[PDB]
Amino acid sequence: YFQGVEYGFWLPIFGGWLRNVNDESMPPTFEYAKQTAQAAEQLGFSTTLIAELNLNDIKGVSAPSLEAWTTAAALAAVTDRLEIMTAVRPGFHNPAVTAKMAANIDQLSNGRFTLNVVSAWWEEEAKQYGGVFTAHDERYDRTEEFVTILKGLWKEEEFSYKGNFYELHHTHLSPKPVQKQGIKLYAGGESKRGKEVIVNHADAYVMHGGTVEEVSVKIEDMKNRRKKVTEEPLQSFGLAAYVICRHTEEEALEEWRRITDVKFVSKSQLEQQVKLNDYSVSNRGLRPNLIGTPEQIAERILAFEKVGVTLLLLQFSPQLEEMKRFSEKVMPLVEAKRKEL
Amino acid sequence: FQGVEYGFWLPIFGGWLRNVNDESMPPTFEYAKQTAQAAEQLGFSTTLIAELNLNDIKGVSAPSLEAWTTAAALAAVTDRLEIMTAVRPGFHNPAVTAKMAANIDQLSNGRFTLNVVSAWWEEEAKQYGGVFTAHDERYDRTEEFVTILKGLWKEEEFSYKGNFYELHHTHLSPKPVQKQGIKLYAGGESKRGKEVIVNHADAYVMHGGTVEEVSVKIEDMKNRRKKVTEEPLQSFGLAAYVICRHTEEEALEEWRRITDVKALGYAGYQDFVSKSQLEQQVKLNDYSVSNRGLRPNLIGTPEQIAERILAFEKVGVTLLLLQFSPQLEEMKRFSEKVMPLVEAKRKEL
Repeated sequence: YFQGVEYGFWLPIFGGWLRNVNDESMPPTFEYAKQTAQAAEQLGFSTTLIAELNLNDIKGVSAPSLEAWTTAAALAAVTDRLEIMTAVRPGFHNPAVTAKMAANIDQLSNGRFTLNVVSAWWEEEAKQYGGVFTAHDERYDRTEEFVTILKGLWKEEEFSYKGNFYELHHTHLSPKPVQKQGIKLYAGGESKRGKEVIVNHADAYVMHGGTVEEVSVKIEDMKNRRKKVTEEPLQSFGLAAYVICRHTEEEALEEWRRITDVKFVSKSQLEQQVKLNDYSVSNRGLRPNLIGTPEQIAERILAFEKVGVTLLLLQFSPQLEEMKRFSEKVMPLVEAKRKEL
Repeated sequence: FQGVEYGFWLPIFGGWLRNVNDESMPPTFEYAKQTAQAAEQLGFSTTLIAELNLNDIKGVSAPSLEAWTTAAALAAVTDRLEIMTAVRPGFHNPAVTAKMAANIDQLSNGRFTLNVVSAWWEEEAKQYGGVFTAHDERYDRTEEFVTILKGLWKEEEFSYKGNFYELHHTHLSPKPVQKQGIKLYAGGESKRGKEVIVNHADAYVMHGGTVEEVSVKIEDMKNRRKKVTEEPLQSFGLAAYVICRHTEEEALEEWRRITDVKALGYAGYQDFVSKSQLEQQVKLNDYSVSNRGLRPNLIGTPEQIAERILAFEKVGVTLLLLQFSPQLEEMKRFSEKVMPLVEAKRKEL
């Protein structure tokens, strides 16, 4: 078939992606986000993920950062085909207001609004922004309720709910989303409890960076669990990755050295410096190893596609320029290699 | 990878110069292929293949390559070059064209684009069965033409009834590689032309102009487009012919050579032609190279050419569509000498 991996990108909302570099020529403005998003649509990217944080965890708590939900709404209004996946943390949100905001954006975008339900917690951010803390055990319980409420409000003419964290009586919501089965819910999480929520309540699974072998195991495990459960198959498997594409491997590696200088180490040492890689680039972006020539990156993308990855959630820096490079040099090679016999 | 993309016209007419005869540019697929394969190693990202059934540079009986078969052949032997191919609605069946286009995009792995051309050469139409349309309804035909293309690339089953074409429950498979379809560039200066571009095309291309003319043309097009949609035009393309030389004087001398229209007992008078005079010989410039190539004035040293490109980039040009002669060798010079200066001058500015 003509039906392979989708290319998604993280919407640049923090003024850059790199903890170790100061200026990446990525202004933290809506204009830059919009420009990047409108170009991505021309270049073959199908989806953007908009992270939700009240504080800039790449450049520092006092560094400027765009707000997720209002950025999503504004971006929906100025795009026409991009899927706009927006992160939501239950502890910073009221589920009934959120279900309404969500339907509204889905309506004004004609069906392009989706959610990434995040149950991670940054304590410092919670204390600054009035997050409701839940004990680590009970955190995924809250997510469960929150998500049950969203789905109910999107489906039912009248919805009531009684649980441990929320209570609603005869709530009406109109209009409903454009998406006929509710707004698509992506979700991630590594814990046993976290994975139960994905399995039982999410429409799709997203993960942070891993090797092709690690990702294969997680996708296969997850597919198996999901068969033992009364929902339809998971609709996507998303992998976070940071891409360094250069004409030669050696130039790629020199960029890798640059972005991991804390603000000549060899290939093998770069590949083994896990702690520093993780610090230097969020979501374990470097671990998928999309670092090299277009040829190498294309082969590697294809290996991820074979073990079940259906969507890449890519970061680049400087973002707009590096996305253009990726569309021109990597994408045609992925197509060609998939058609090879 | 930021600011201006470098494109080039695929050499399909045996040269670019109407006043000069041997440019060392054979009118063959082999030389076109050789140019495109080298371009891909020299920092060029796009080629534009003109569509004409007759050679409007070297004469109607001089050899010229046909656009669509050349595009398909070139796609098969390149890897990264965007292959922008011109298409005149009056010479084409929109449904068959949508199908050809999808087929080239698939075998190119997503690199095929179109330049929708609504200009019309009457002698060519008569010689080649091109369907005449009234000056006013020429762009009506184009509008219907592109609506059918985009419809067939997007929908499982597409129907259309209009003034020029009618289709019933049309299927087309496979679709283009990317879901958005196939990028449509378009040119045109008339009010009616501009409306069609802004309402139905994805990008705008222009014949040569001064920085000031191009700045006005672009700003106007941005305004027209904004009134109709939030999605901007994806590129602003500008044709230019490049004469890069180590000294300005040598560049001026090549400019003189290629616009010199004189052996019928005619030397001329006031024979020494100045820089000022070369700049102002609009009609002779327009005849000597196509698409007003000389009017952007990319003529001089590597430094002068780089500053002028930056000036074009500042008023919104995103893509240059370059001609040179002899093309292969001059592209190599442009890549070695101009491109780095453009990179350096941007960064410090």
